[PDB]
This record gives sequence, C-alpha cells and structure tokens, in this order.
Amino acid sequence: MKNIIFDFDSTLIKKESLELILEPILQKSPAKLKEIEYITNLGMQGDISFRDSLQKRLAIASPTKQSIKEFSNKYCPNLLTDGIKELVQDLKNKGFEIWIFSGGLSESIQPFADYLNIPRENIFAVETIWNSDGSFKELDNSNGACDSKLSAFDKAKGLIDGEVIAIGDGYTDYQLYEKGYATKFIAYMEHIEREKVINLSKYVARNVAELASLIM
Ligand SMILES: [Mg+2]
Repeated sequence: MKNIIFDFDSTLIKKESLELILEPILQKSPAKLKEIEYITNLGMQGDISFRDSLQKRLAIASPTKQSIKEFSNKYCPNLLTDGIKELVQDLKNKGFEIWIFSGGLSESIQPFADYLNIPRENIFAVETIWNSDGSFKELDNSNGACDSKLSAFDKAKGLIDGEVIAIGDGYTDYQLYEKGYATKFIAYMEHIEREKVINLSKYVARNVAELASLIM
C-alpha cells in the first residue's frame, strides 16, 4: 500500500543509458551522439513529446541485441548511483514496493533491477523486438512505455495500490504527479540540473541521503 516509482536514466544510474548503448556504434560519428544527448534533454525538459524524442533518437541510430549486452557487461553495477542499492533495500524494509517506469530500454534495465533486488515484473519500460540477426526490428508498445510513463502507468495501475512517490530527473516523472498517478514527485538532480523540472517541483534531492530524508 505504498510505492516508489524510480526512473532509471540519470536517477538509478549516473548517466543516460541509450547514449551509452549507442556510443560504440557511433564512435565514427561523434556529432550524432551529441545530437542524441540534445534530443534526450528536449524530451526530459518537456520541450517535445517523449514519443518524438524516442523516435528521433532511434532514427539517428538504433541499437542491437548485442549492444545492450555489452552495455550491461560494462556498466552493471558501477554505473549505479552512489548508495542506491542500500537506499532501495531501506525503502523495501520500510514497506515500500519498488517499481521502475522508464523511457529507457527494458532489456538494458533488467540486470540493474536484478542487482538492486527490484522485481522484473515491476519494470515498465521500452520493449524491443530484434530480428534474428540481432538488429532492431520494432518497438513493442503493448505496455504503453513508448508513448509515456503516463500511458504505462494507466495500463499497469491495477497492480498499484496506495500512495505513489515518483522519483526522477525528468518532466515525464513530474507528469505522473501532475496527472495524479503519483501523490508526490521528488526531483532527483544528483547527476543533472534540469531547471524547468526543478521549478515545477516542491521537493528536490541531490544524493541518496537527501532522498531518504524526504521519504522516511
Ligand atoms: Mg531519467
């Protein structure tokens, strides 16, 4: 009967996952990676829709099955926010159910969720279909995550009872509160300072101690 919803990118992990997944693919095209970063920020500032952000980034470069595995191999667990595993366990100990709603790729999140002891069934993120050669075939938006966290929450809300605290660095996290799906939004700005989102938020944390201080 109480719930924490984390974003993954720049919240549970220190960086943006899709950019890191694509960086090897784009070593010869550094401007494309800067472009992907810029588009990510437009979506996370609420300047363009999340769907438009995701589609444009995938148009710039689409990942492969193996690119996600290489990302996991390199960055799980060292890319995790300082102190996050212990915070997650402290929250579980205090009775919170932990969820991840993200615009990152679900397959990239799973190893991290495993490490953090967050159930796999509690991850509502961007699902991908690969061709038999590992290349990108298409998104699978059955869960709504390719449109927004709002759509994903709407589809999943029968599984979520009671208070919901949304924690994240982006406008899409704020939207969960705006729409009333979350009872509280805490802007998480350890890794990035998003002025538009900070300005909308009543609560801001810049490390896991500050975050704990706002919740427990
Ligand atoms: Mg984020």
